Amino acid sequence: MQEQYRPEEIESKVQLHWDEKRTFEVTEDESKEKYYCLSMLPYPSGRLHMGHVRNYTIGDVIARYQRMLGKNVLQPIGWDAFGLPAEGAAVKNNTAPAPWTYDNIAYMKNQLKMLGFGYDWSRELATCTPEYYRWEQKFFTELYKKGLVYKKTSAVNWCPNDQTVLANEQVIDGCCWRCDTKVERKEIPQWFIKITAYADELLNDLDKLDHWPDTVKTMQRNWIGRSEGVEITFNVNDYDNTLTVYTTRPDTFMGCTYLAVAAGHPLAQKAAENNPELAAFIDECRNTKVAEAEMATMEKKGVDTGFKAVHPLTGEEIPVWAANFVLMEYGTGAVMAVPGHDQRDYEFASKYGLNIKPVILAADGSEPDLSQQALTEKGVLFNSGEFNGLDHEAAFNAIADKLTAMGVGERKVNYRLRDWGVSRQRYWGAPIPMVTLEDGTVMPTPDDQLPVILPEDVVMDGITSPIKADPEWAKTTVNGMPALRETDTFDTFMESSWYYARYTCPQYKEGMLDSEAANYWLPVDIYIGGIEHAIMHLLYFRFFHKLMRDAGMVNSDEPAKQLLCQGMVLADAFYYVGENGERNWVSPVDAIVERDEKGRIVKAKDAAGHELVYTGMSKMSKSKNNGIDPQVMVERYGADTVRLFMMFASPADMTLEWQESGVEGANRFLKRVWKLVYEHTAKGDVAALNVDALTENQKALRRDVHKTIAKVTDDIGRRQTFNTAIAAIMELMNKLAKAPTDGEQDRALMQEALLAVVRMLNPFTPHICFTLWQELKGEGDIDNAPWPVADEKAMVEDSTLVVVQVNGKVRAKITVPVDATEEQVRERAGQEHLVAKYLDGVTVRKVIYVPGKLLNLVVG
RNA sequence: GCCCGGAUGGUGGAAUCGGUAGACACAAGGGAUCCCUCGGCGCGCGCUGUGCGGGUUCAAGUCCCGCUCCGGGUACCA
Ligand SMILES: CC(C)C[C@H](N)C(=O)NS(=O)(=O)OC[C@H]1O[C@@H](n2cnc3c(N)ncnc32)[C@H](O)[C@@H]1O
Ligand SMILES: [Mg+2]
Ligand SMILES: [Zn+2]
Repeated sequence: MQEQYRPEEIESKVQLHWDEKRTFEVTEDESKEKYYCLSMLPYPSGRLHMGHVRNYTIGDVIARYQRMLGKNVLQPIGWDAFGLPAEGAAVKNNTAPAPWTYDNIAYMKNQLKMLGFGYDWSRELATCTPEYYRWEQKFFTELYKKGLVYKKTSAVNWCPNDQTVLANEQVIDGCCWRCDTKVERKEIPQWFIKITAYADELLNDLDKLDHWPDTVKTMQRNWIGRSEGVEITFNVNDYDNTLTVYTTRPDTFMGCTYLAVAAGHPLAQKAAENNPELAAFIDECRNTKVAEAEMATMEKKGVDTGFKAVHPLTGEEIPVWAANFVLMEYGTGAVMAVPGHDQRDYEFASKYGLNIKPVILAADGSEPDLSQQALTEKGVLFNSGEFNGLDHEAAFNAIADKLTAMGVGERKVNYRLRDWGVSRQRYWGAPIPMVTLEDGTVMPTPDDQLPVILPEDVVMDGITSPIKADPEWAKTTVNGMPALRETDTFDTFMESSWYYARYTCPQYKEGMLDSEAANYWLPVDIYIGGIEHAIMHLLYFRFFHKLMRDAGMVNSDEPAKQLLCQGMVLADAFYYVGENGERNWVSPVDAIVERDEKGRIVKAKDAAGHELVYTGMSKMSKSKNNGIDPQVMVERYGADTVRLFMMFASPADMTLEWQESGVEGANRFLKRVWKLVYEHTAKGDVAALNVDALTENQKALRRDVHKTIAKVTDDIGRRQTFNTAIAAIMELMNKLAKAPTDGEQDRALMQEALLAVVRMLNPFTPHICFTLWQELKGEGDIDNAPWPVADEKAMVEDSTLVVVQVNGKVRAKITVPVDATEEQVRERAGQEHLVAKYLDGVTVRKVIYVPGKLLNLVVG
């Protein structure tokens, strides 16, 4: 043990030891109690940034802690390797997506090894290899056989010249991000998984996930959006087809004053033939973007169809309009408007002078005031013929029933959740195992032909995908005839939905999952990833686990017992617009900034001389180039400093705006820990401790040690407030540095304390603690050392602190034997001259005593 | 727009079930890796102070009603 702490002479040594003894490689040991601690797997984007560091440090803190409690901990790592970025990056780099990705993986792997996360590298997976995606192919063909898969027309973003489909990240400020041509809606048939067949189960089972946070549970209920209502069918005067709408407010029906139909609805197309105002508005509607966001800010717009639908309870002709907020693709392409009682309908009717009819009374039973806005609150009905007078429940049921009677309405459960579109028309993904025969029939790729392998050795022109460009690739023979395979590939969420199960058995060749293995490990005891994955990934992940359950491959109902969503690590983001309108994101450390009197950024240049557009803080990521790589710091300070500082910044679940200021604190603290063990072990082996011979100064200090163990255990294991854990450990280190380490008792006691501190820091700063555990001569490798237990008999307190308030203002603090009555505390409180000062002239009207904590004398 | 979160000294944050505001740290200043000062306004004291406005309570960073700004997601970024 060198006096000075040189992490560079330590971290790599300890890292080689973990690779040689395979410390973190585990099996299905049934003699041990398992713990599966899983962190959401990285997309191999290029480099790690502090967002990954945060996520993976949290997971490793939990993994090592659980291992010290004596459990068999899987903590696996892999690469969620398909996706969009590799395509653009390939072109920009005169490469192909496959090798760019494998190098990215080689690199990030090395970065992860150098932060010393105790992964089971024997179970590493890469989702872009056929050894992986073959099973999702097979699986998807089983889903099609069970009737959970179908094809429908779906709106996509489409640069009409390049004739290529764009993701929404790629459409910008109107136009595309390549060139000056405007994106367009295009309806393209695509493959869908009926996640809506599992909607109720997904909704209901949220009430069983008592160790998931409510943020995520609510976000998911509201996303599923279950609803009971009615579907009403209308006839239309000079049109031989019916219209169907769905409403949750059948009670407001008699106030339906118009219908809206989608730009692409057949009726609007028929009408647009003879109406050039309508036709121009429909052609206008192709530029409506595919995205709830921009779809809901847009000005609401419409044209009258000229057609007139018959209200089936009043027999009153009501106009049908075409409107830019009703989409053929989601629902029946028609809605009914009740402007008196739906705010969006009010605003449309206000704009285009449509009749706004009130049919629901206010809470006190007079007619509502509709001059400024729709009345949305449920109420008694008037203006509603035979339904007048009924309350909300009643009117719902009578209108529903009348409507059923007539045979034009029906009750219906309905969800905001839509089925899951898994077709992409991009190269870099798992191919979808369907086939079209010469016939024209469609079926699954048969089993003798799985996996359908994506070729890796390609040249990419940007424009097309090479599996569509070469028409020989799609050629095959099925049922003894020429057949063509599908050249669309899977949504890369498909691979991130079952990886947690494959990590249990990654080299099993006989099928998707070794169920013995999978059931030993599952369910995941803790799942750690970003709050960004609240809905999408986490819904598909649960949906998929259920589908595997229904296939009989896993016993659990839910995949993950506890979920821990970390906050996002944020960074400023900047760009300049290039020569042909390409956005060029610049990194914060290249950006020269002049700043507000309040701290907000006012101007910004790069070194080369470009006015940057400042976009604010946002998640670190390669997309916007605002990632800070940890690699520089690790080589300056050590992995243990970077790790400690991340966990000390802020609590795991809070979103953190990254800053560099603060690392020295972490580095200096580690030098003090090092210096303390060094000075203590340099002096030799220690006497056995004599618990009950201690000075009172020693009893006090042994109490703070044991109280720290209790708090840190709770902070890591139950609260996951790592910052407070670390803070409690610093406090203690501060007292330990002031304790004289001189007689044998002091030295025995410092040994206990230090053995405990070192073990407690271990999950956070394992390289330094592995080393220090050897200088203190602890048993074996710290990686398997037992986690420390607080001795209750050391933590007994004799006295406690009471705050004395007077009308709620603190006037003193007093120590008072724990065993103290209210009468005792008043008296003592009375002795304080500053309390006395505020009791003269006045009377004690009331007294509040919170046992052992606070006295408040309420005073006139 | 809609759904979910957030805001505390120059800075990151602490206060775990409504009960001491600023633990533990970074920066800064002064002194010899160690000390010491460190919310604001005016001394071994008083007032005030948790984004803004009201409210409940003996007591509010915490709870109630109404807002601003910031971030996450919004179904083809992952
Ligand atoms: C399980 C699948 C859907 C995860 C996906 N491959 C993914 O999110 N990959 S990732 O972006 O490389 O992230 C890996 C994990 O780190 C979290 N994370 C990313 N970016 C982050 C920022 N900027 N701050 C905090 N956390 C970030 C992400 O949520 C993943 O959990
Ligand atoms: Mg602030
Ligand atoms: Zn284009």
